[PDB]
This record gives sequence, C-alpha cells and structure tokens, in this order.
Amino acid sequence: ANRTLIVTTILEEPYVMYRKSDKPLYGNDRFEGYCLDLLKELSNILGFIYDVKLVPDGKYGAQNDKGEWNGMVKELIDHRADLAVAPLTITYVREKVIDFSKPFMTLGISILYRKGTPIDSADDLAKQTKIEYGAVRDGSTMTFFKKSKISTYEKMWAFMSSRQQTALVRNSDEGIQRVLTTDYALLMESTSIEYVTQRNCNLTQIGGLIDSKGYGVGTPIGSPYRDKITIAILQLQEEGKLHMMKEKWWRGNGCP
Ligand SMILES: N[C@@H](C[C@]1(C(=O)O)C[C@H]2OC[C@@H](O)C[C@H]2O1)C(=O)O
Repeated sequence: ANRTLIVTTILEEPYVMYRKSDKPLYGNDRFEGYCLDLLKELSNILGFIYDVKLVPDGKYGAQNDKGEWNGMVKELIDHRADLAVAPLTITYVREKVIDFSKPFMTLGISILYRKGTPIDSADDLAKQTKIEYGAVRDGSTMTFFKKSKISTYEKMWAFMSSRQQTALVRNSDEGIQRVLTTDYALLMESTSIEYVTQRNCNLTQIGGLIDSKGYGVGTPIGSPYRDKITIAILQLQEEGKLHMMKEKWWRGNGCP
C-alpha cells in the first residue's frame, strides 16, 4: 500500500478545529473543518490515507534575518510532512522554497476591531495614536507589512516591529482576545474576519481589502503530489464542491 502521507496543519477556525465529543477521539478523528473536508476529498481523488499532525511550533511560517524558516513552511522544507493542508497563503517568498498547489480560496488582508470608532481605513489606523495594532507573528500578514514599500504599510511595520513583544500575537485567538479586551486592532485575512464578525457582534471589519491572494496546499519542492493535488483542486473547484464546503463551514448570518 502507498505510504501514509503526513499532513502538517494548524488550528484555525473554521478550517481546522477540535471536534466536540463526549467520547474519546484519536488520530484524525480529533479534527474537523473546511480543511479536513478538503483532505477527505483530495485523498479520495489521489488514493491515499493520511496522518494529521499539528505543527509543533504553532506557526504558519516566516524566515529570520539568516534565511531560516519556521512553522509549516519549515516542516515542508525539511521533508517532515508530505503536505500542508491549512489556510496557508501563497506568497512569492514561500513559493521560492516550497511548491504550492493552485489556490482553493482567495482573500485579502483587512482590519478587525471593535465597533464605535471613526477609523475607516489603514491610513486612518496608522495615523491615529489611540489604538494599537499588529498581526499574528510569523504569518504572511506580518510578512506583508515587513516587505511593503507602501509608505502607510512601512510605517505600520515599523510600529508593529517596535512593539513586537506587544503588537505581534502568538495566534489568531490571542489577537481576537486582544481586540475584545484592549485598544488593539488585528490585521488579518478577510475570510477569517467574515467568519468571526458573523459570530461575535462586537467585532467589525475596518476598511476594505489591502491586497488579494490565495490559499494553497503546500508540498516540499519537487513533490510528485503537488501537480496531482492541483488537478484535484481544479476538479473540486469546477464541480462546485469548494463553494459548497465554504457555505457549510461559514453559514449562516448571525449579526446586523
Ligand atoms: N494565512 C496566513 C496566517 C495568518 C495571517 O498571517 O494572517 C495567521 C492567522 O491570522 C488570522 C487569519 O488571518 C487567519 C490566519 O492567517 C499564513 O499562511 O501565513
């Protein structure tokens, strides 16, 4: 039989979450979400079983000043996993070091905050001095700011980086808690903003999308699975299955 593929992933609602059960769950059964459904579909099409393993460092992946990676990206570079199936953003810097499938979803960075302020854009947010802001450490949103040559975003990066211990959060849950309990706005991806703002009516998006990009399945460079996964994604796309999966995991409207 074909070797069981190792899948690196990360907890991120509603892509990957612990299943709620009153009885013990083991192995893959512990998890559910859009990305687990995606894996069930991909594995049927490609003919494999898999072992889902949460990334040990809890990070998506960024490189330090020495060019050393962490998170799921490092797991792929180091051939610790066969696939990364997660809301993993397809970026220029990552594409040079891993192979991504074609995208299964598109999104852009925007701002999550509480309601009640006149802040209407990133320009507004960068200019004012009352509300702090940041991003999840070692993800693509942090990297977007670090690499930007747009003045507003360069200033925002300098601010986040100056207050890195403060401004850059460990994960999306910490970021959202910070938004809810302190004067802090979180830079994050639009599909996640859509999800949370339909569940907690104290939260809102500020402004529009600042960029546009996709999520893809990651594989190590040269992986014989990447093209097969791309073909499977296109199948699911064209059959309307990806659309159905989005509806299943995002439904339904909870806030005015
Ligand atoms: N998709 C990103 C990770 C992350 C980000 O950098 O925005 C962290 C986490 O942040 C909350 C929401 O944006 C979903 C997740 O995206 C990545 O692939 O690095």
